[PDB]
Amino acid sequence: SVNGIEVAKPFIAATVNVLSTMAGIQPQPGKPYVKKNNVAKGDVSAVIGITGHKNGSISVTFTKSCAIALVKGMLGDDIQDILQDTKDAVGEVTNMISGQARAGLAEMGMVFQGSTPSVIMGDGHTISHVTKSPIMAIPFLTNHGEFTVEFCFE
Amino acid sequence: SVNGIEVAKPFIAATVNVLSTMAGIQPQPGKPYVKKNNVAKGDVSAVIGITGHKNGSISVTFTKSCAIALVKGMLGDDIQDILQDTKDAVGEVTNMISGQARAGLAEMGMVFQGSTPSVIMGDGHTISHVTKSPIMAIPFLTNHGEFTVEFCFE
Repeated sequence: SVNGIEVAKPFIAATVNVLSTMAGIQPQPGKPYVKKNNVAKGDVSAVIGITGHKNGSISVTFTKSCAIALVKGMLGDDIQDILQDTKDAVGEVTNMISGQARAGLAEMGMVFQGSTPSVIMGDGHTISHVTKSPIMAIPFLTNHGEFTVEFCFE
Repeated sequence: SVNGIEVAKPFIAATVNVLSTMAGIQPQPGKPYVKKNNVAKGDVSAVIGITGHKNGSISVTFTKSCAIALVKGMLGDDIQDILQDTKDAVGEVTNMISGQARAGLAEMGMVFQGSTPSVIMGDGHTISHVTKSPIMAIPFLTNHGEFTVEFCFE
């Protein structure tokens, strides 16, 4: 269910595949939507820049409880460096969501290259993509909290 | 002066040109350096993903006082929406630093495409590029505070 937003499909598929395979977490998407100057607010995020004929961004923003559970699912309970691990894990998950979503977008006729991820930490920080276009956001729920996937291009 | 880091040159030139022309601010670079898992900490940042044969990131992270003065220099004292203005201004400055630096890097034989910027807000947030390569950082000073420019590719 994509609320009329066809580009949400590759993101939902990518997000579910990556979290299920890498972390054993089956995330539940909420309603996709588009909004000018949409802002995501959370505790740990990652941002990837995408380029091509059209240019933009992909980001994933997690609540702290959601990210902690993600990292535990990915690495196990044998984790000593929670800080660097949370960074590397969120970065890796975002990188694979970008990879699989862009594979799907390319099948839909939109070819994008992707950068490496930048991880943002800080409780209650905001991510604001600066673009002329509306920004797509899809909230997801897990048993341990929420995260939001965003995508835009111009 | 680049502390043996040749890629710092296009960033210093870009940073000084953009701040001088757009804001009337002449920023003073400190010592460029490279470090694995370097982290930038600040109050307002922007991140751009870069792509090509090599892939990575460009970011600029400002202290709050530095960003406020930047926005005043760019827009004047007739500014009512300081929040959206700070976002658009930091995004624009970062986009032009990316543009001019990449023009310089391409002259040095490294061709990168750049994404649109993502603005991060939150006092004391951190930016952690996730890459196998060391990350270049260059601190800059202005009369109203500090900001750090980062660049990496793999």
